Amino acid sequence: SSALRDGYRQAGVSGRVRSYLDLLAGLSDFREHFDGSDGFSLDLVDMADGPGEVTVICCAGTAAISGPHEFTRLAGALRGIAPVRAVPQPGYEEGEPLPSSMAAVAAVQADAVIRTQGDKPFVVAGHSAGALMAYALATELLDRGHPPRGVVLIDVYPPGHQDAMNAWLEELTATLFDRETVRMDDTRLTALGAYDRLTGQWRPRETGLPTLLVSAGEPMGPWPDDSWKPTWPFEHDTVAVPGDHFTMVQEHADAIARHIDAWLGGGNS
Ligand SMILES: [Ca+2]
Ligand SMILES: [Ca+2]
Ligand SMILES: [Ca+2]
Repeated sequence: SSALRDGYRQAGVSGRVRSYLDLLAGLSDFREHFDGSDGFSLDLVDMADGPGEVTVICCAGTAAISGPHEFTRLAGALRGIAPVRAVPQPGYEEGEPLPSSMAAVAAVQADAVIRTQGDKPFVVAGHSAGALMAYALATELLDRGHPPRGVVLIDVYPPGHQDAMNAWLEELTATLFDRETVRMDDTRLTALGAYDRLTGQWRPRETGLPTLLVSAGEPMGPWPDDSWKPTWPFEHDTVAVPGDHFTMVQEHADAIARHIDAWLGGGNS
């Protein structure tokens, strides 16, 4: 383990996660950054192939365990349904710098999407804070004349509607350790802090893009009404799937794949 990883786990146990995330963001300021016009680039990962004209481009999350592997299950369920590629968030692996703004990351990822897709249509998807990153990427793409056909936001908690995420921060942190299939090293933990700060200060812009909100079917803890659910401030359609914030996209990834297929044309709209 490492001091940072042990500290994170103790932040969960002791109810001081917000404090610890603010520390990790502070520390991140001492790492190398990129600003979008210094020559940094990245590539997309090919995850599955499928029929049709529309690729599902999935953006990695911002958790310290996040990465293109978070979509292995979803991509397996979409194999033979639609092509699937994944966008990494830069700075979670060795040798990669961190973005100095949302605009920086969105620019390098949009470069990669355009280089890989050409004029082949696509939708952008992400989960949790990765859904904020996905929408920012979709926005960038639209502002460059390659809009996506739509955006899939999986269990998104936007700025100003994060009350359940805040109530559950300890539970979330303990669950991340129970589901640590990629080790939380110090590169990942400082990248967590950096992206948590970026996404917390950002605000989405209205785009008019078709949007599918995919919600967990149950809360990670007891709630008095339905105000614990993910939400989105702009026009969207909504579906729910089995599972909670974590299991919905892993154990129940097939349910997600089914709604994506219907939304891409496999229902009756
Ligand atoms: Ca510069
Ligand atoms: Ca490392
Ligand atoms: Ca289909």
